[PDB]
Amino acid sequence: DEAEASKFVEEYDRTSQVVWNEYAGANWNYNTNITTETSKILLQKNMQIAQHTLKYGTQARKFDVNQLQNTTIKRIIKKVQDLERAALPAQELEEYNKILLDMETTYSVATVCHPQGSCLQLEPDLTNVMATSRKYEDLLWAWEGWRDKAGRAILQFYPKYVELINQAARLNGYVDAGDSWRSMYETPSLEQDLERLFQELQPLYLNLHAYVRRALHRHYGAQHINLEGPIPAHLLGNMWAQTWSNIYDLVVPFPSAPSMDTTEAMLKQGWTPRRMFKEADDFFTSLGLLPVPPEFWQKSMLEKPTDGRVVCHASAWDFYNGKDFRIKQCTTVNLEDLVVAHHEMGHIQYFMQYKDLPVALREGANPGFHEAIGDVLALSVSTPKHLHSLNLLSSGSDEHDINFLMKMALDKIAFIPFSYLVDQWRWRVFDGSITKENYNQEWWSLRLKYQGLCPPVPRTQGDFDPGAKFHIPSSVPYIRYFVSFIIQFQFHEALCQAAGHTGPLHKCDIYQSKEAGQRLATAMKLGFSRPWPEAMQLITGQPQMSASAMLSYFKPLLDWLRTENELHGEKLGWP
Ligand SMILES: *[C@@H]1O[C@H](CO[C@@H]2O[C@@H](C)[C@@H](O)[C@@H](O)[C@@H]2O)[C@@H](O[C@@H]2O[C@H](CO)[C@@H](O[C@@H]3O[C@H](CO)[C@@H](O)[C@H](O)[C@@H]3O)[C@H](O)[C@H]2NC(C)=O)[C@H](O)[C@H]1NC(C)=O
Ligand SMILES: C[C@H](N[C@H](C(=O)O)[C@@H]1CCCN1C(=O)c1ccc(C(=O)O)cc1)C(=O)N1CCC[C@H]1C(=O)O
Ligand SMILES: [Cl-]
Ligand SMILES: [Cl-]
Ligand SMILES: [Zn+2]
Repeated sequence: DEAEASKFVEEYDRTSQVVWNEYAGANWNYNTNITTETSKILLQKNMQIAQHTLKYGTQARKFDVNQLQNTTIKRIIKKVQDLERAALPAQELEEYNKILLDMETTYSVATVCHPQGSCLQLEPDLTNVMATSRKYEDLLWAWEGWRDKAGRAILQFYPKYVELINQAARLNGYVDAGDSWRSMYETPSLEQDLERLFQELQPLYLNLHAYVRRALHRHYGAQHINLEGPIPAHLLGNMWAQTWSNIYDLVVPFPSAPSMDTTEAMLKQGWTPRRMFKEADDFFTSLGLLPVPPEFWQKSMLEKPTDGRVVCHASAWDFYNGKDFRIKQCTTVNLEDLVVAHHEMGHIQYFMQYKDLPVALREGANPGFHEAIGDVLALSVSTPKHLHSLNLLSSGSDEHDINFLMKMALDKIAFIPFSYLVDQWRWRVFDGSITKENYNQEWWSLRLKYQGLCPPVPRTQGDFDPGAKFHIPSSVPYIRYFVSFIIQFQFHEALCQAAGHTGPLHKCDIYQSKEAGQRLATAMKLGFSRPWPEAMQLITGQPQMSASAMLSYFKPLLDWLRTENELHGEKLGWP
């Protein structure tokens, strides 16, 4: 009756755990040891997973979900009927598995070489060049070189990947793969919701862009910077211009205020990756949240290992037995990686909070929620006060404040258009409005229209700049990070009120608030069990996504930018 459904979900649950546990293992062993062997064993455990999905997913398809009374079991069964790639016929499944492997690998082993000099990798070499060099020509060398070797090299596999991920979405009942992705939020009004959210951030973003443009004009000179045109995409301190905080020192509002490079100070005081994660764990436990188990310290890879190996992109790992969780990060000892550690630590925290739900229901209330936990804590960590107490700053005034808000704005506000544009591009690739004759040009339309950037070198057929960003070859959806950046402010705003904080939201530090831990924990325990507005409502007292907490956090900076931009006559925007 209803009792065959009960028995099925029970059985899918027990067998999931085993097969997922074995595949997590092999997937780890390869990400920390790119070989042809580990390559194999994984392409192997991929088959086993696929066959477990096909068999439970076939059975789930046989139940009429209409007729189910139990809401939890309805929801599990509905989700298991989505086989994903396992829906592909054997040949294409094999081809698709090969393509993704080849895209990841290509991206991860790319190097940019000086002629008769030596060869730079993405992490940490090209990252450091992008972060610290202040020579137009050196930045251009790294920016173009990366697109030339990672970008172009992905172009050969993308149309084939597109057809396969589309085929699988069709055979699971969606129209294309972007439709499939959008459905993880169960929110039919999503595109307009995000559009509305994006439009509310424009005044802050335009104001920051104009102010930074003026600062680059001053450093790199009038012949290199059009004061009414887009910013050249290689001057923002980051490979993708997706965060700008590495150029903080070109744009300091109040340089007469005392300041310490945090990065400078961590190095002096002999901080290690271990310390960075220990600090993050301490922040989690200060709120009454879970510590990572002892196993996590034994088993994680928290630095690039030394013995000539690895996938360096930071990621968090659930191994699906509720005891083994891990992080794999090639940590640099800087502020940027300290934030990243917090980010990954929040994914770990979610894994532990939801470890007792059925597996099908082990996900964020929405993917945006999974992305926001670590970030919320890190907004507290980043406060001057908190950093003072870490012995990483000297630490008052209106001046110090604006400076601080400007550091934050170079991370949070600048990323808003970036994080928005990625899936706008991919959605259009998936639904077939953009073709391989068009990939790059349409990537540039979006970079220009949302971010107000231009390529420093004309692009030519043969370029595929999207493949130069990790999530594109690895096929990881990106809109999550846009949702994250909005909702992390809302959460931060709510946790500050729970914690008894008063006055300006950007002074809040929720370290050691047990009230704040409780809101988060009950939200995270829900997993993917309830529509996400219910978790929003638990954390924040209402159920909608809203820009107003972000706007209100940055409100002093927006007043400052307007006054400053107006003094100088800035024309906000670009043509
Ligand atoms: C609809 O069915 C759900 C899910 O049922 C659970 O999974 C099924 C496949 C069956 O195997 C059931 O045996 C199993 O209960 C019901 O949800 C579950 O409700 C119970 C309360 O009976 C929750 O249990 C709690 O568990 C903790 C420790 O784990 C205890 O401290 C609590 O005191 C309590 O016993 C259980 O967590 C919950 N399961 C999930 C995953 O949500 C659900 O109640 C049912 N709806 C109704 C009212 O019919
Ligand atoms: C470095 C951060 N890395 C990602 C990430 O952590 O999101 C990595 C790679 C892809 C996802 N990821 C996870 O570790 C992760 C693991 C599991 C889950 C889940 O189980 O639900 C979700 C994510 C990132 O890319 N970021 C972080 C912020 C901005 C974005 C970027 O750098 O472009
Ligand atoms: Cl680009
Ligand atoms: Cl997403
Ligand atoms: Zn993440």
